[PDB]
Amino acid sequence: TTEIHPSCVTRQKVIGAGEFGEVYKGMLKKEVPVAIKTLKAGYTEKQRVDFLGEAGIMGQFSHHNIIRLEGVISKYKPMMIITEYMENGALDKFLREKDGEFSVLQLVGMLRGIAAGMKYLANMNYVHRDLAARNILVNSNLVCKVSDFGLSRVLEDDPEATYTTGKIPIRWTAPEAISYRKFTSASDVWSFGIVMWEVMTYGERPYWELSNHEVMKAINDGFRLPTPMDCPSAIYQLMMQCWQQERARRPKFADIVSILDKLIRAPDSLKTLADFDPRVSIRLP
Ligand SMILES: Cc1cccc(Cl)c1NC(=O)c1cnc(Nc2cccc(C(=O)N[C@H]3CC[C@](C)(O)CC3)c2)s1
Repeated sequence: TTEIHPSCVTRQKVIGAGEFGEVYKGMLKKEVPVAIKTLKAGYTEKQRVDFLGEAGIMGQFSHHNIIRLEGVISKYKPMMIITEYMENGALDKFLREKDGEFSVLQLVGMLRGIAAGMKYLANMNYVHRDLAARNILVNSNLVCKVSDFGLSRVLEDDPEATYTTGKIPIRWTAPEAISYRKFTSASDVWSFGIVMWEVMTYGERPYWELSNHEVMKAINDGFRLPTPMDCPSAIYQLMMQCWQQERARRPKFADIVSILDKLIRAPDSLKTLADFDPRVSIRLP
């Protein structure tokens, strides 16, 4: 990891705030825009290990679809992690604020980028455990990059992760991870299928208002999320295969990247849409 001197870093605007630090947009020393995450004085040993451990993991990766680490401030206080700045923020909020503004080809290209990042992580023997649109960041080229790395800090810090009867984001998590804490790249594939559904719906909340227990019951009884509106048949087929109960039947990320790359390269393949089941009937004479 590159150790950066505090005098090179200018915090300009709070992007996010937590109990033990904040995330800032800033500039790094031509000066370059960066994101800056701080850890405030009084942090515990576990907080320090978790905080610097995220930078340690990120520093092991070099991929277009994985957030890039610029460096850390660890010699001075407060400590800081400095990354590239993703101008459009978190993917879930981004899509909700840009409803209907993109082509199907653009949406599928977002998914291919996410899948390539996840293929890299899985091959590097890194299991994400919290893959969801809220943990994807988007830059001004519309490139989607996987973020939120670490060990126990990932699910502990996510408000969507709730204590079950483990602390897990139920609607995004594979059955074996909910049931007996088996997190693997194949449970990340389940999550990727949910991310596919998030992207094609412009950020709808998975399973809408069903409670967590209701979601688990529905999944166990064989129900799956219905097709989004205006969704290519191939894309719905792919997300359905990500949601196979039997872990070993799910595609690997290599398969997902391959299929998405072929669909993008033959873009007419995306014009065949899966049927959408309406909830409203509008009848006019
Ligand atoms: C991923 C990562 C790990 C460790 C340390 C750092 Cl510094 C980072 N980097 C980042 O968090 C970020 C990189 N680029 C970012 N861009 C960005 C820009 C604008 C908004 C957001 C964003 O998610 N902001 C808010 C969106 C507003 C809300 C919902 O009130 C809270 C979260 C993120 S955040």
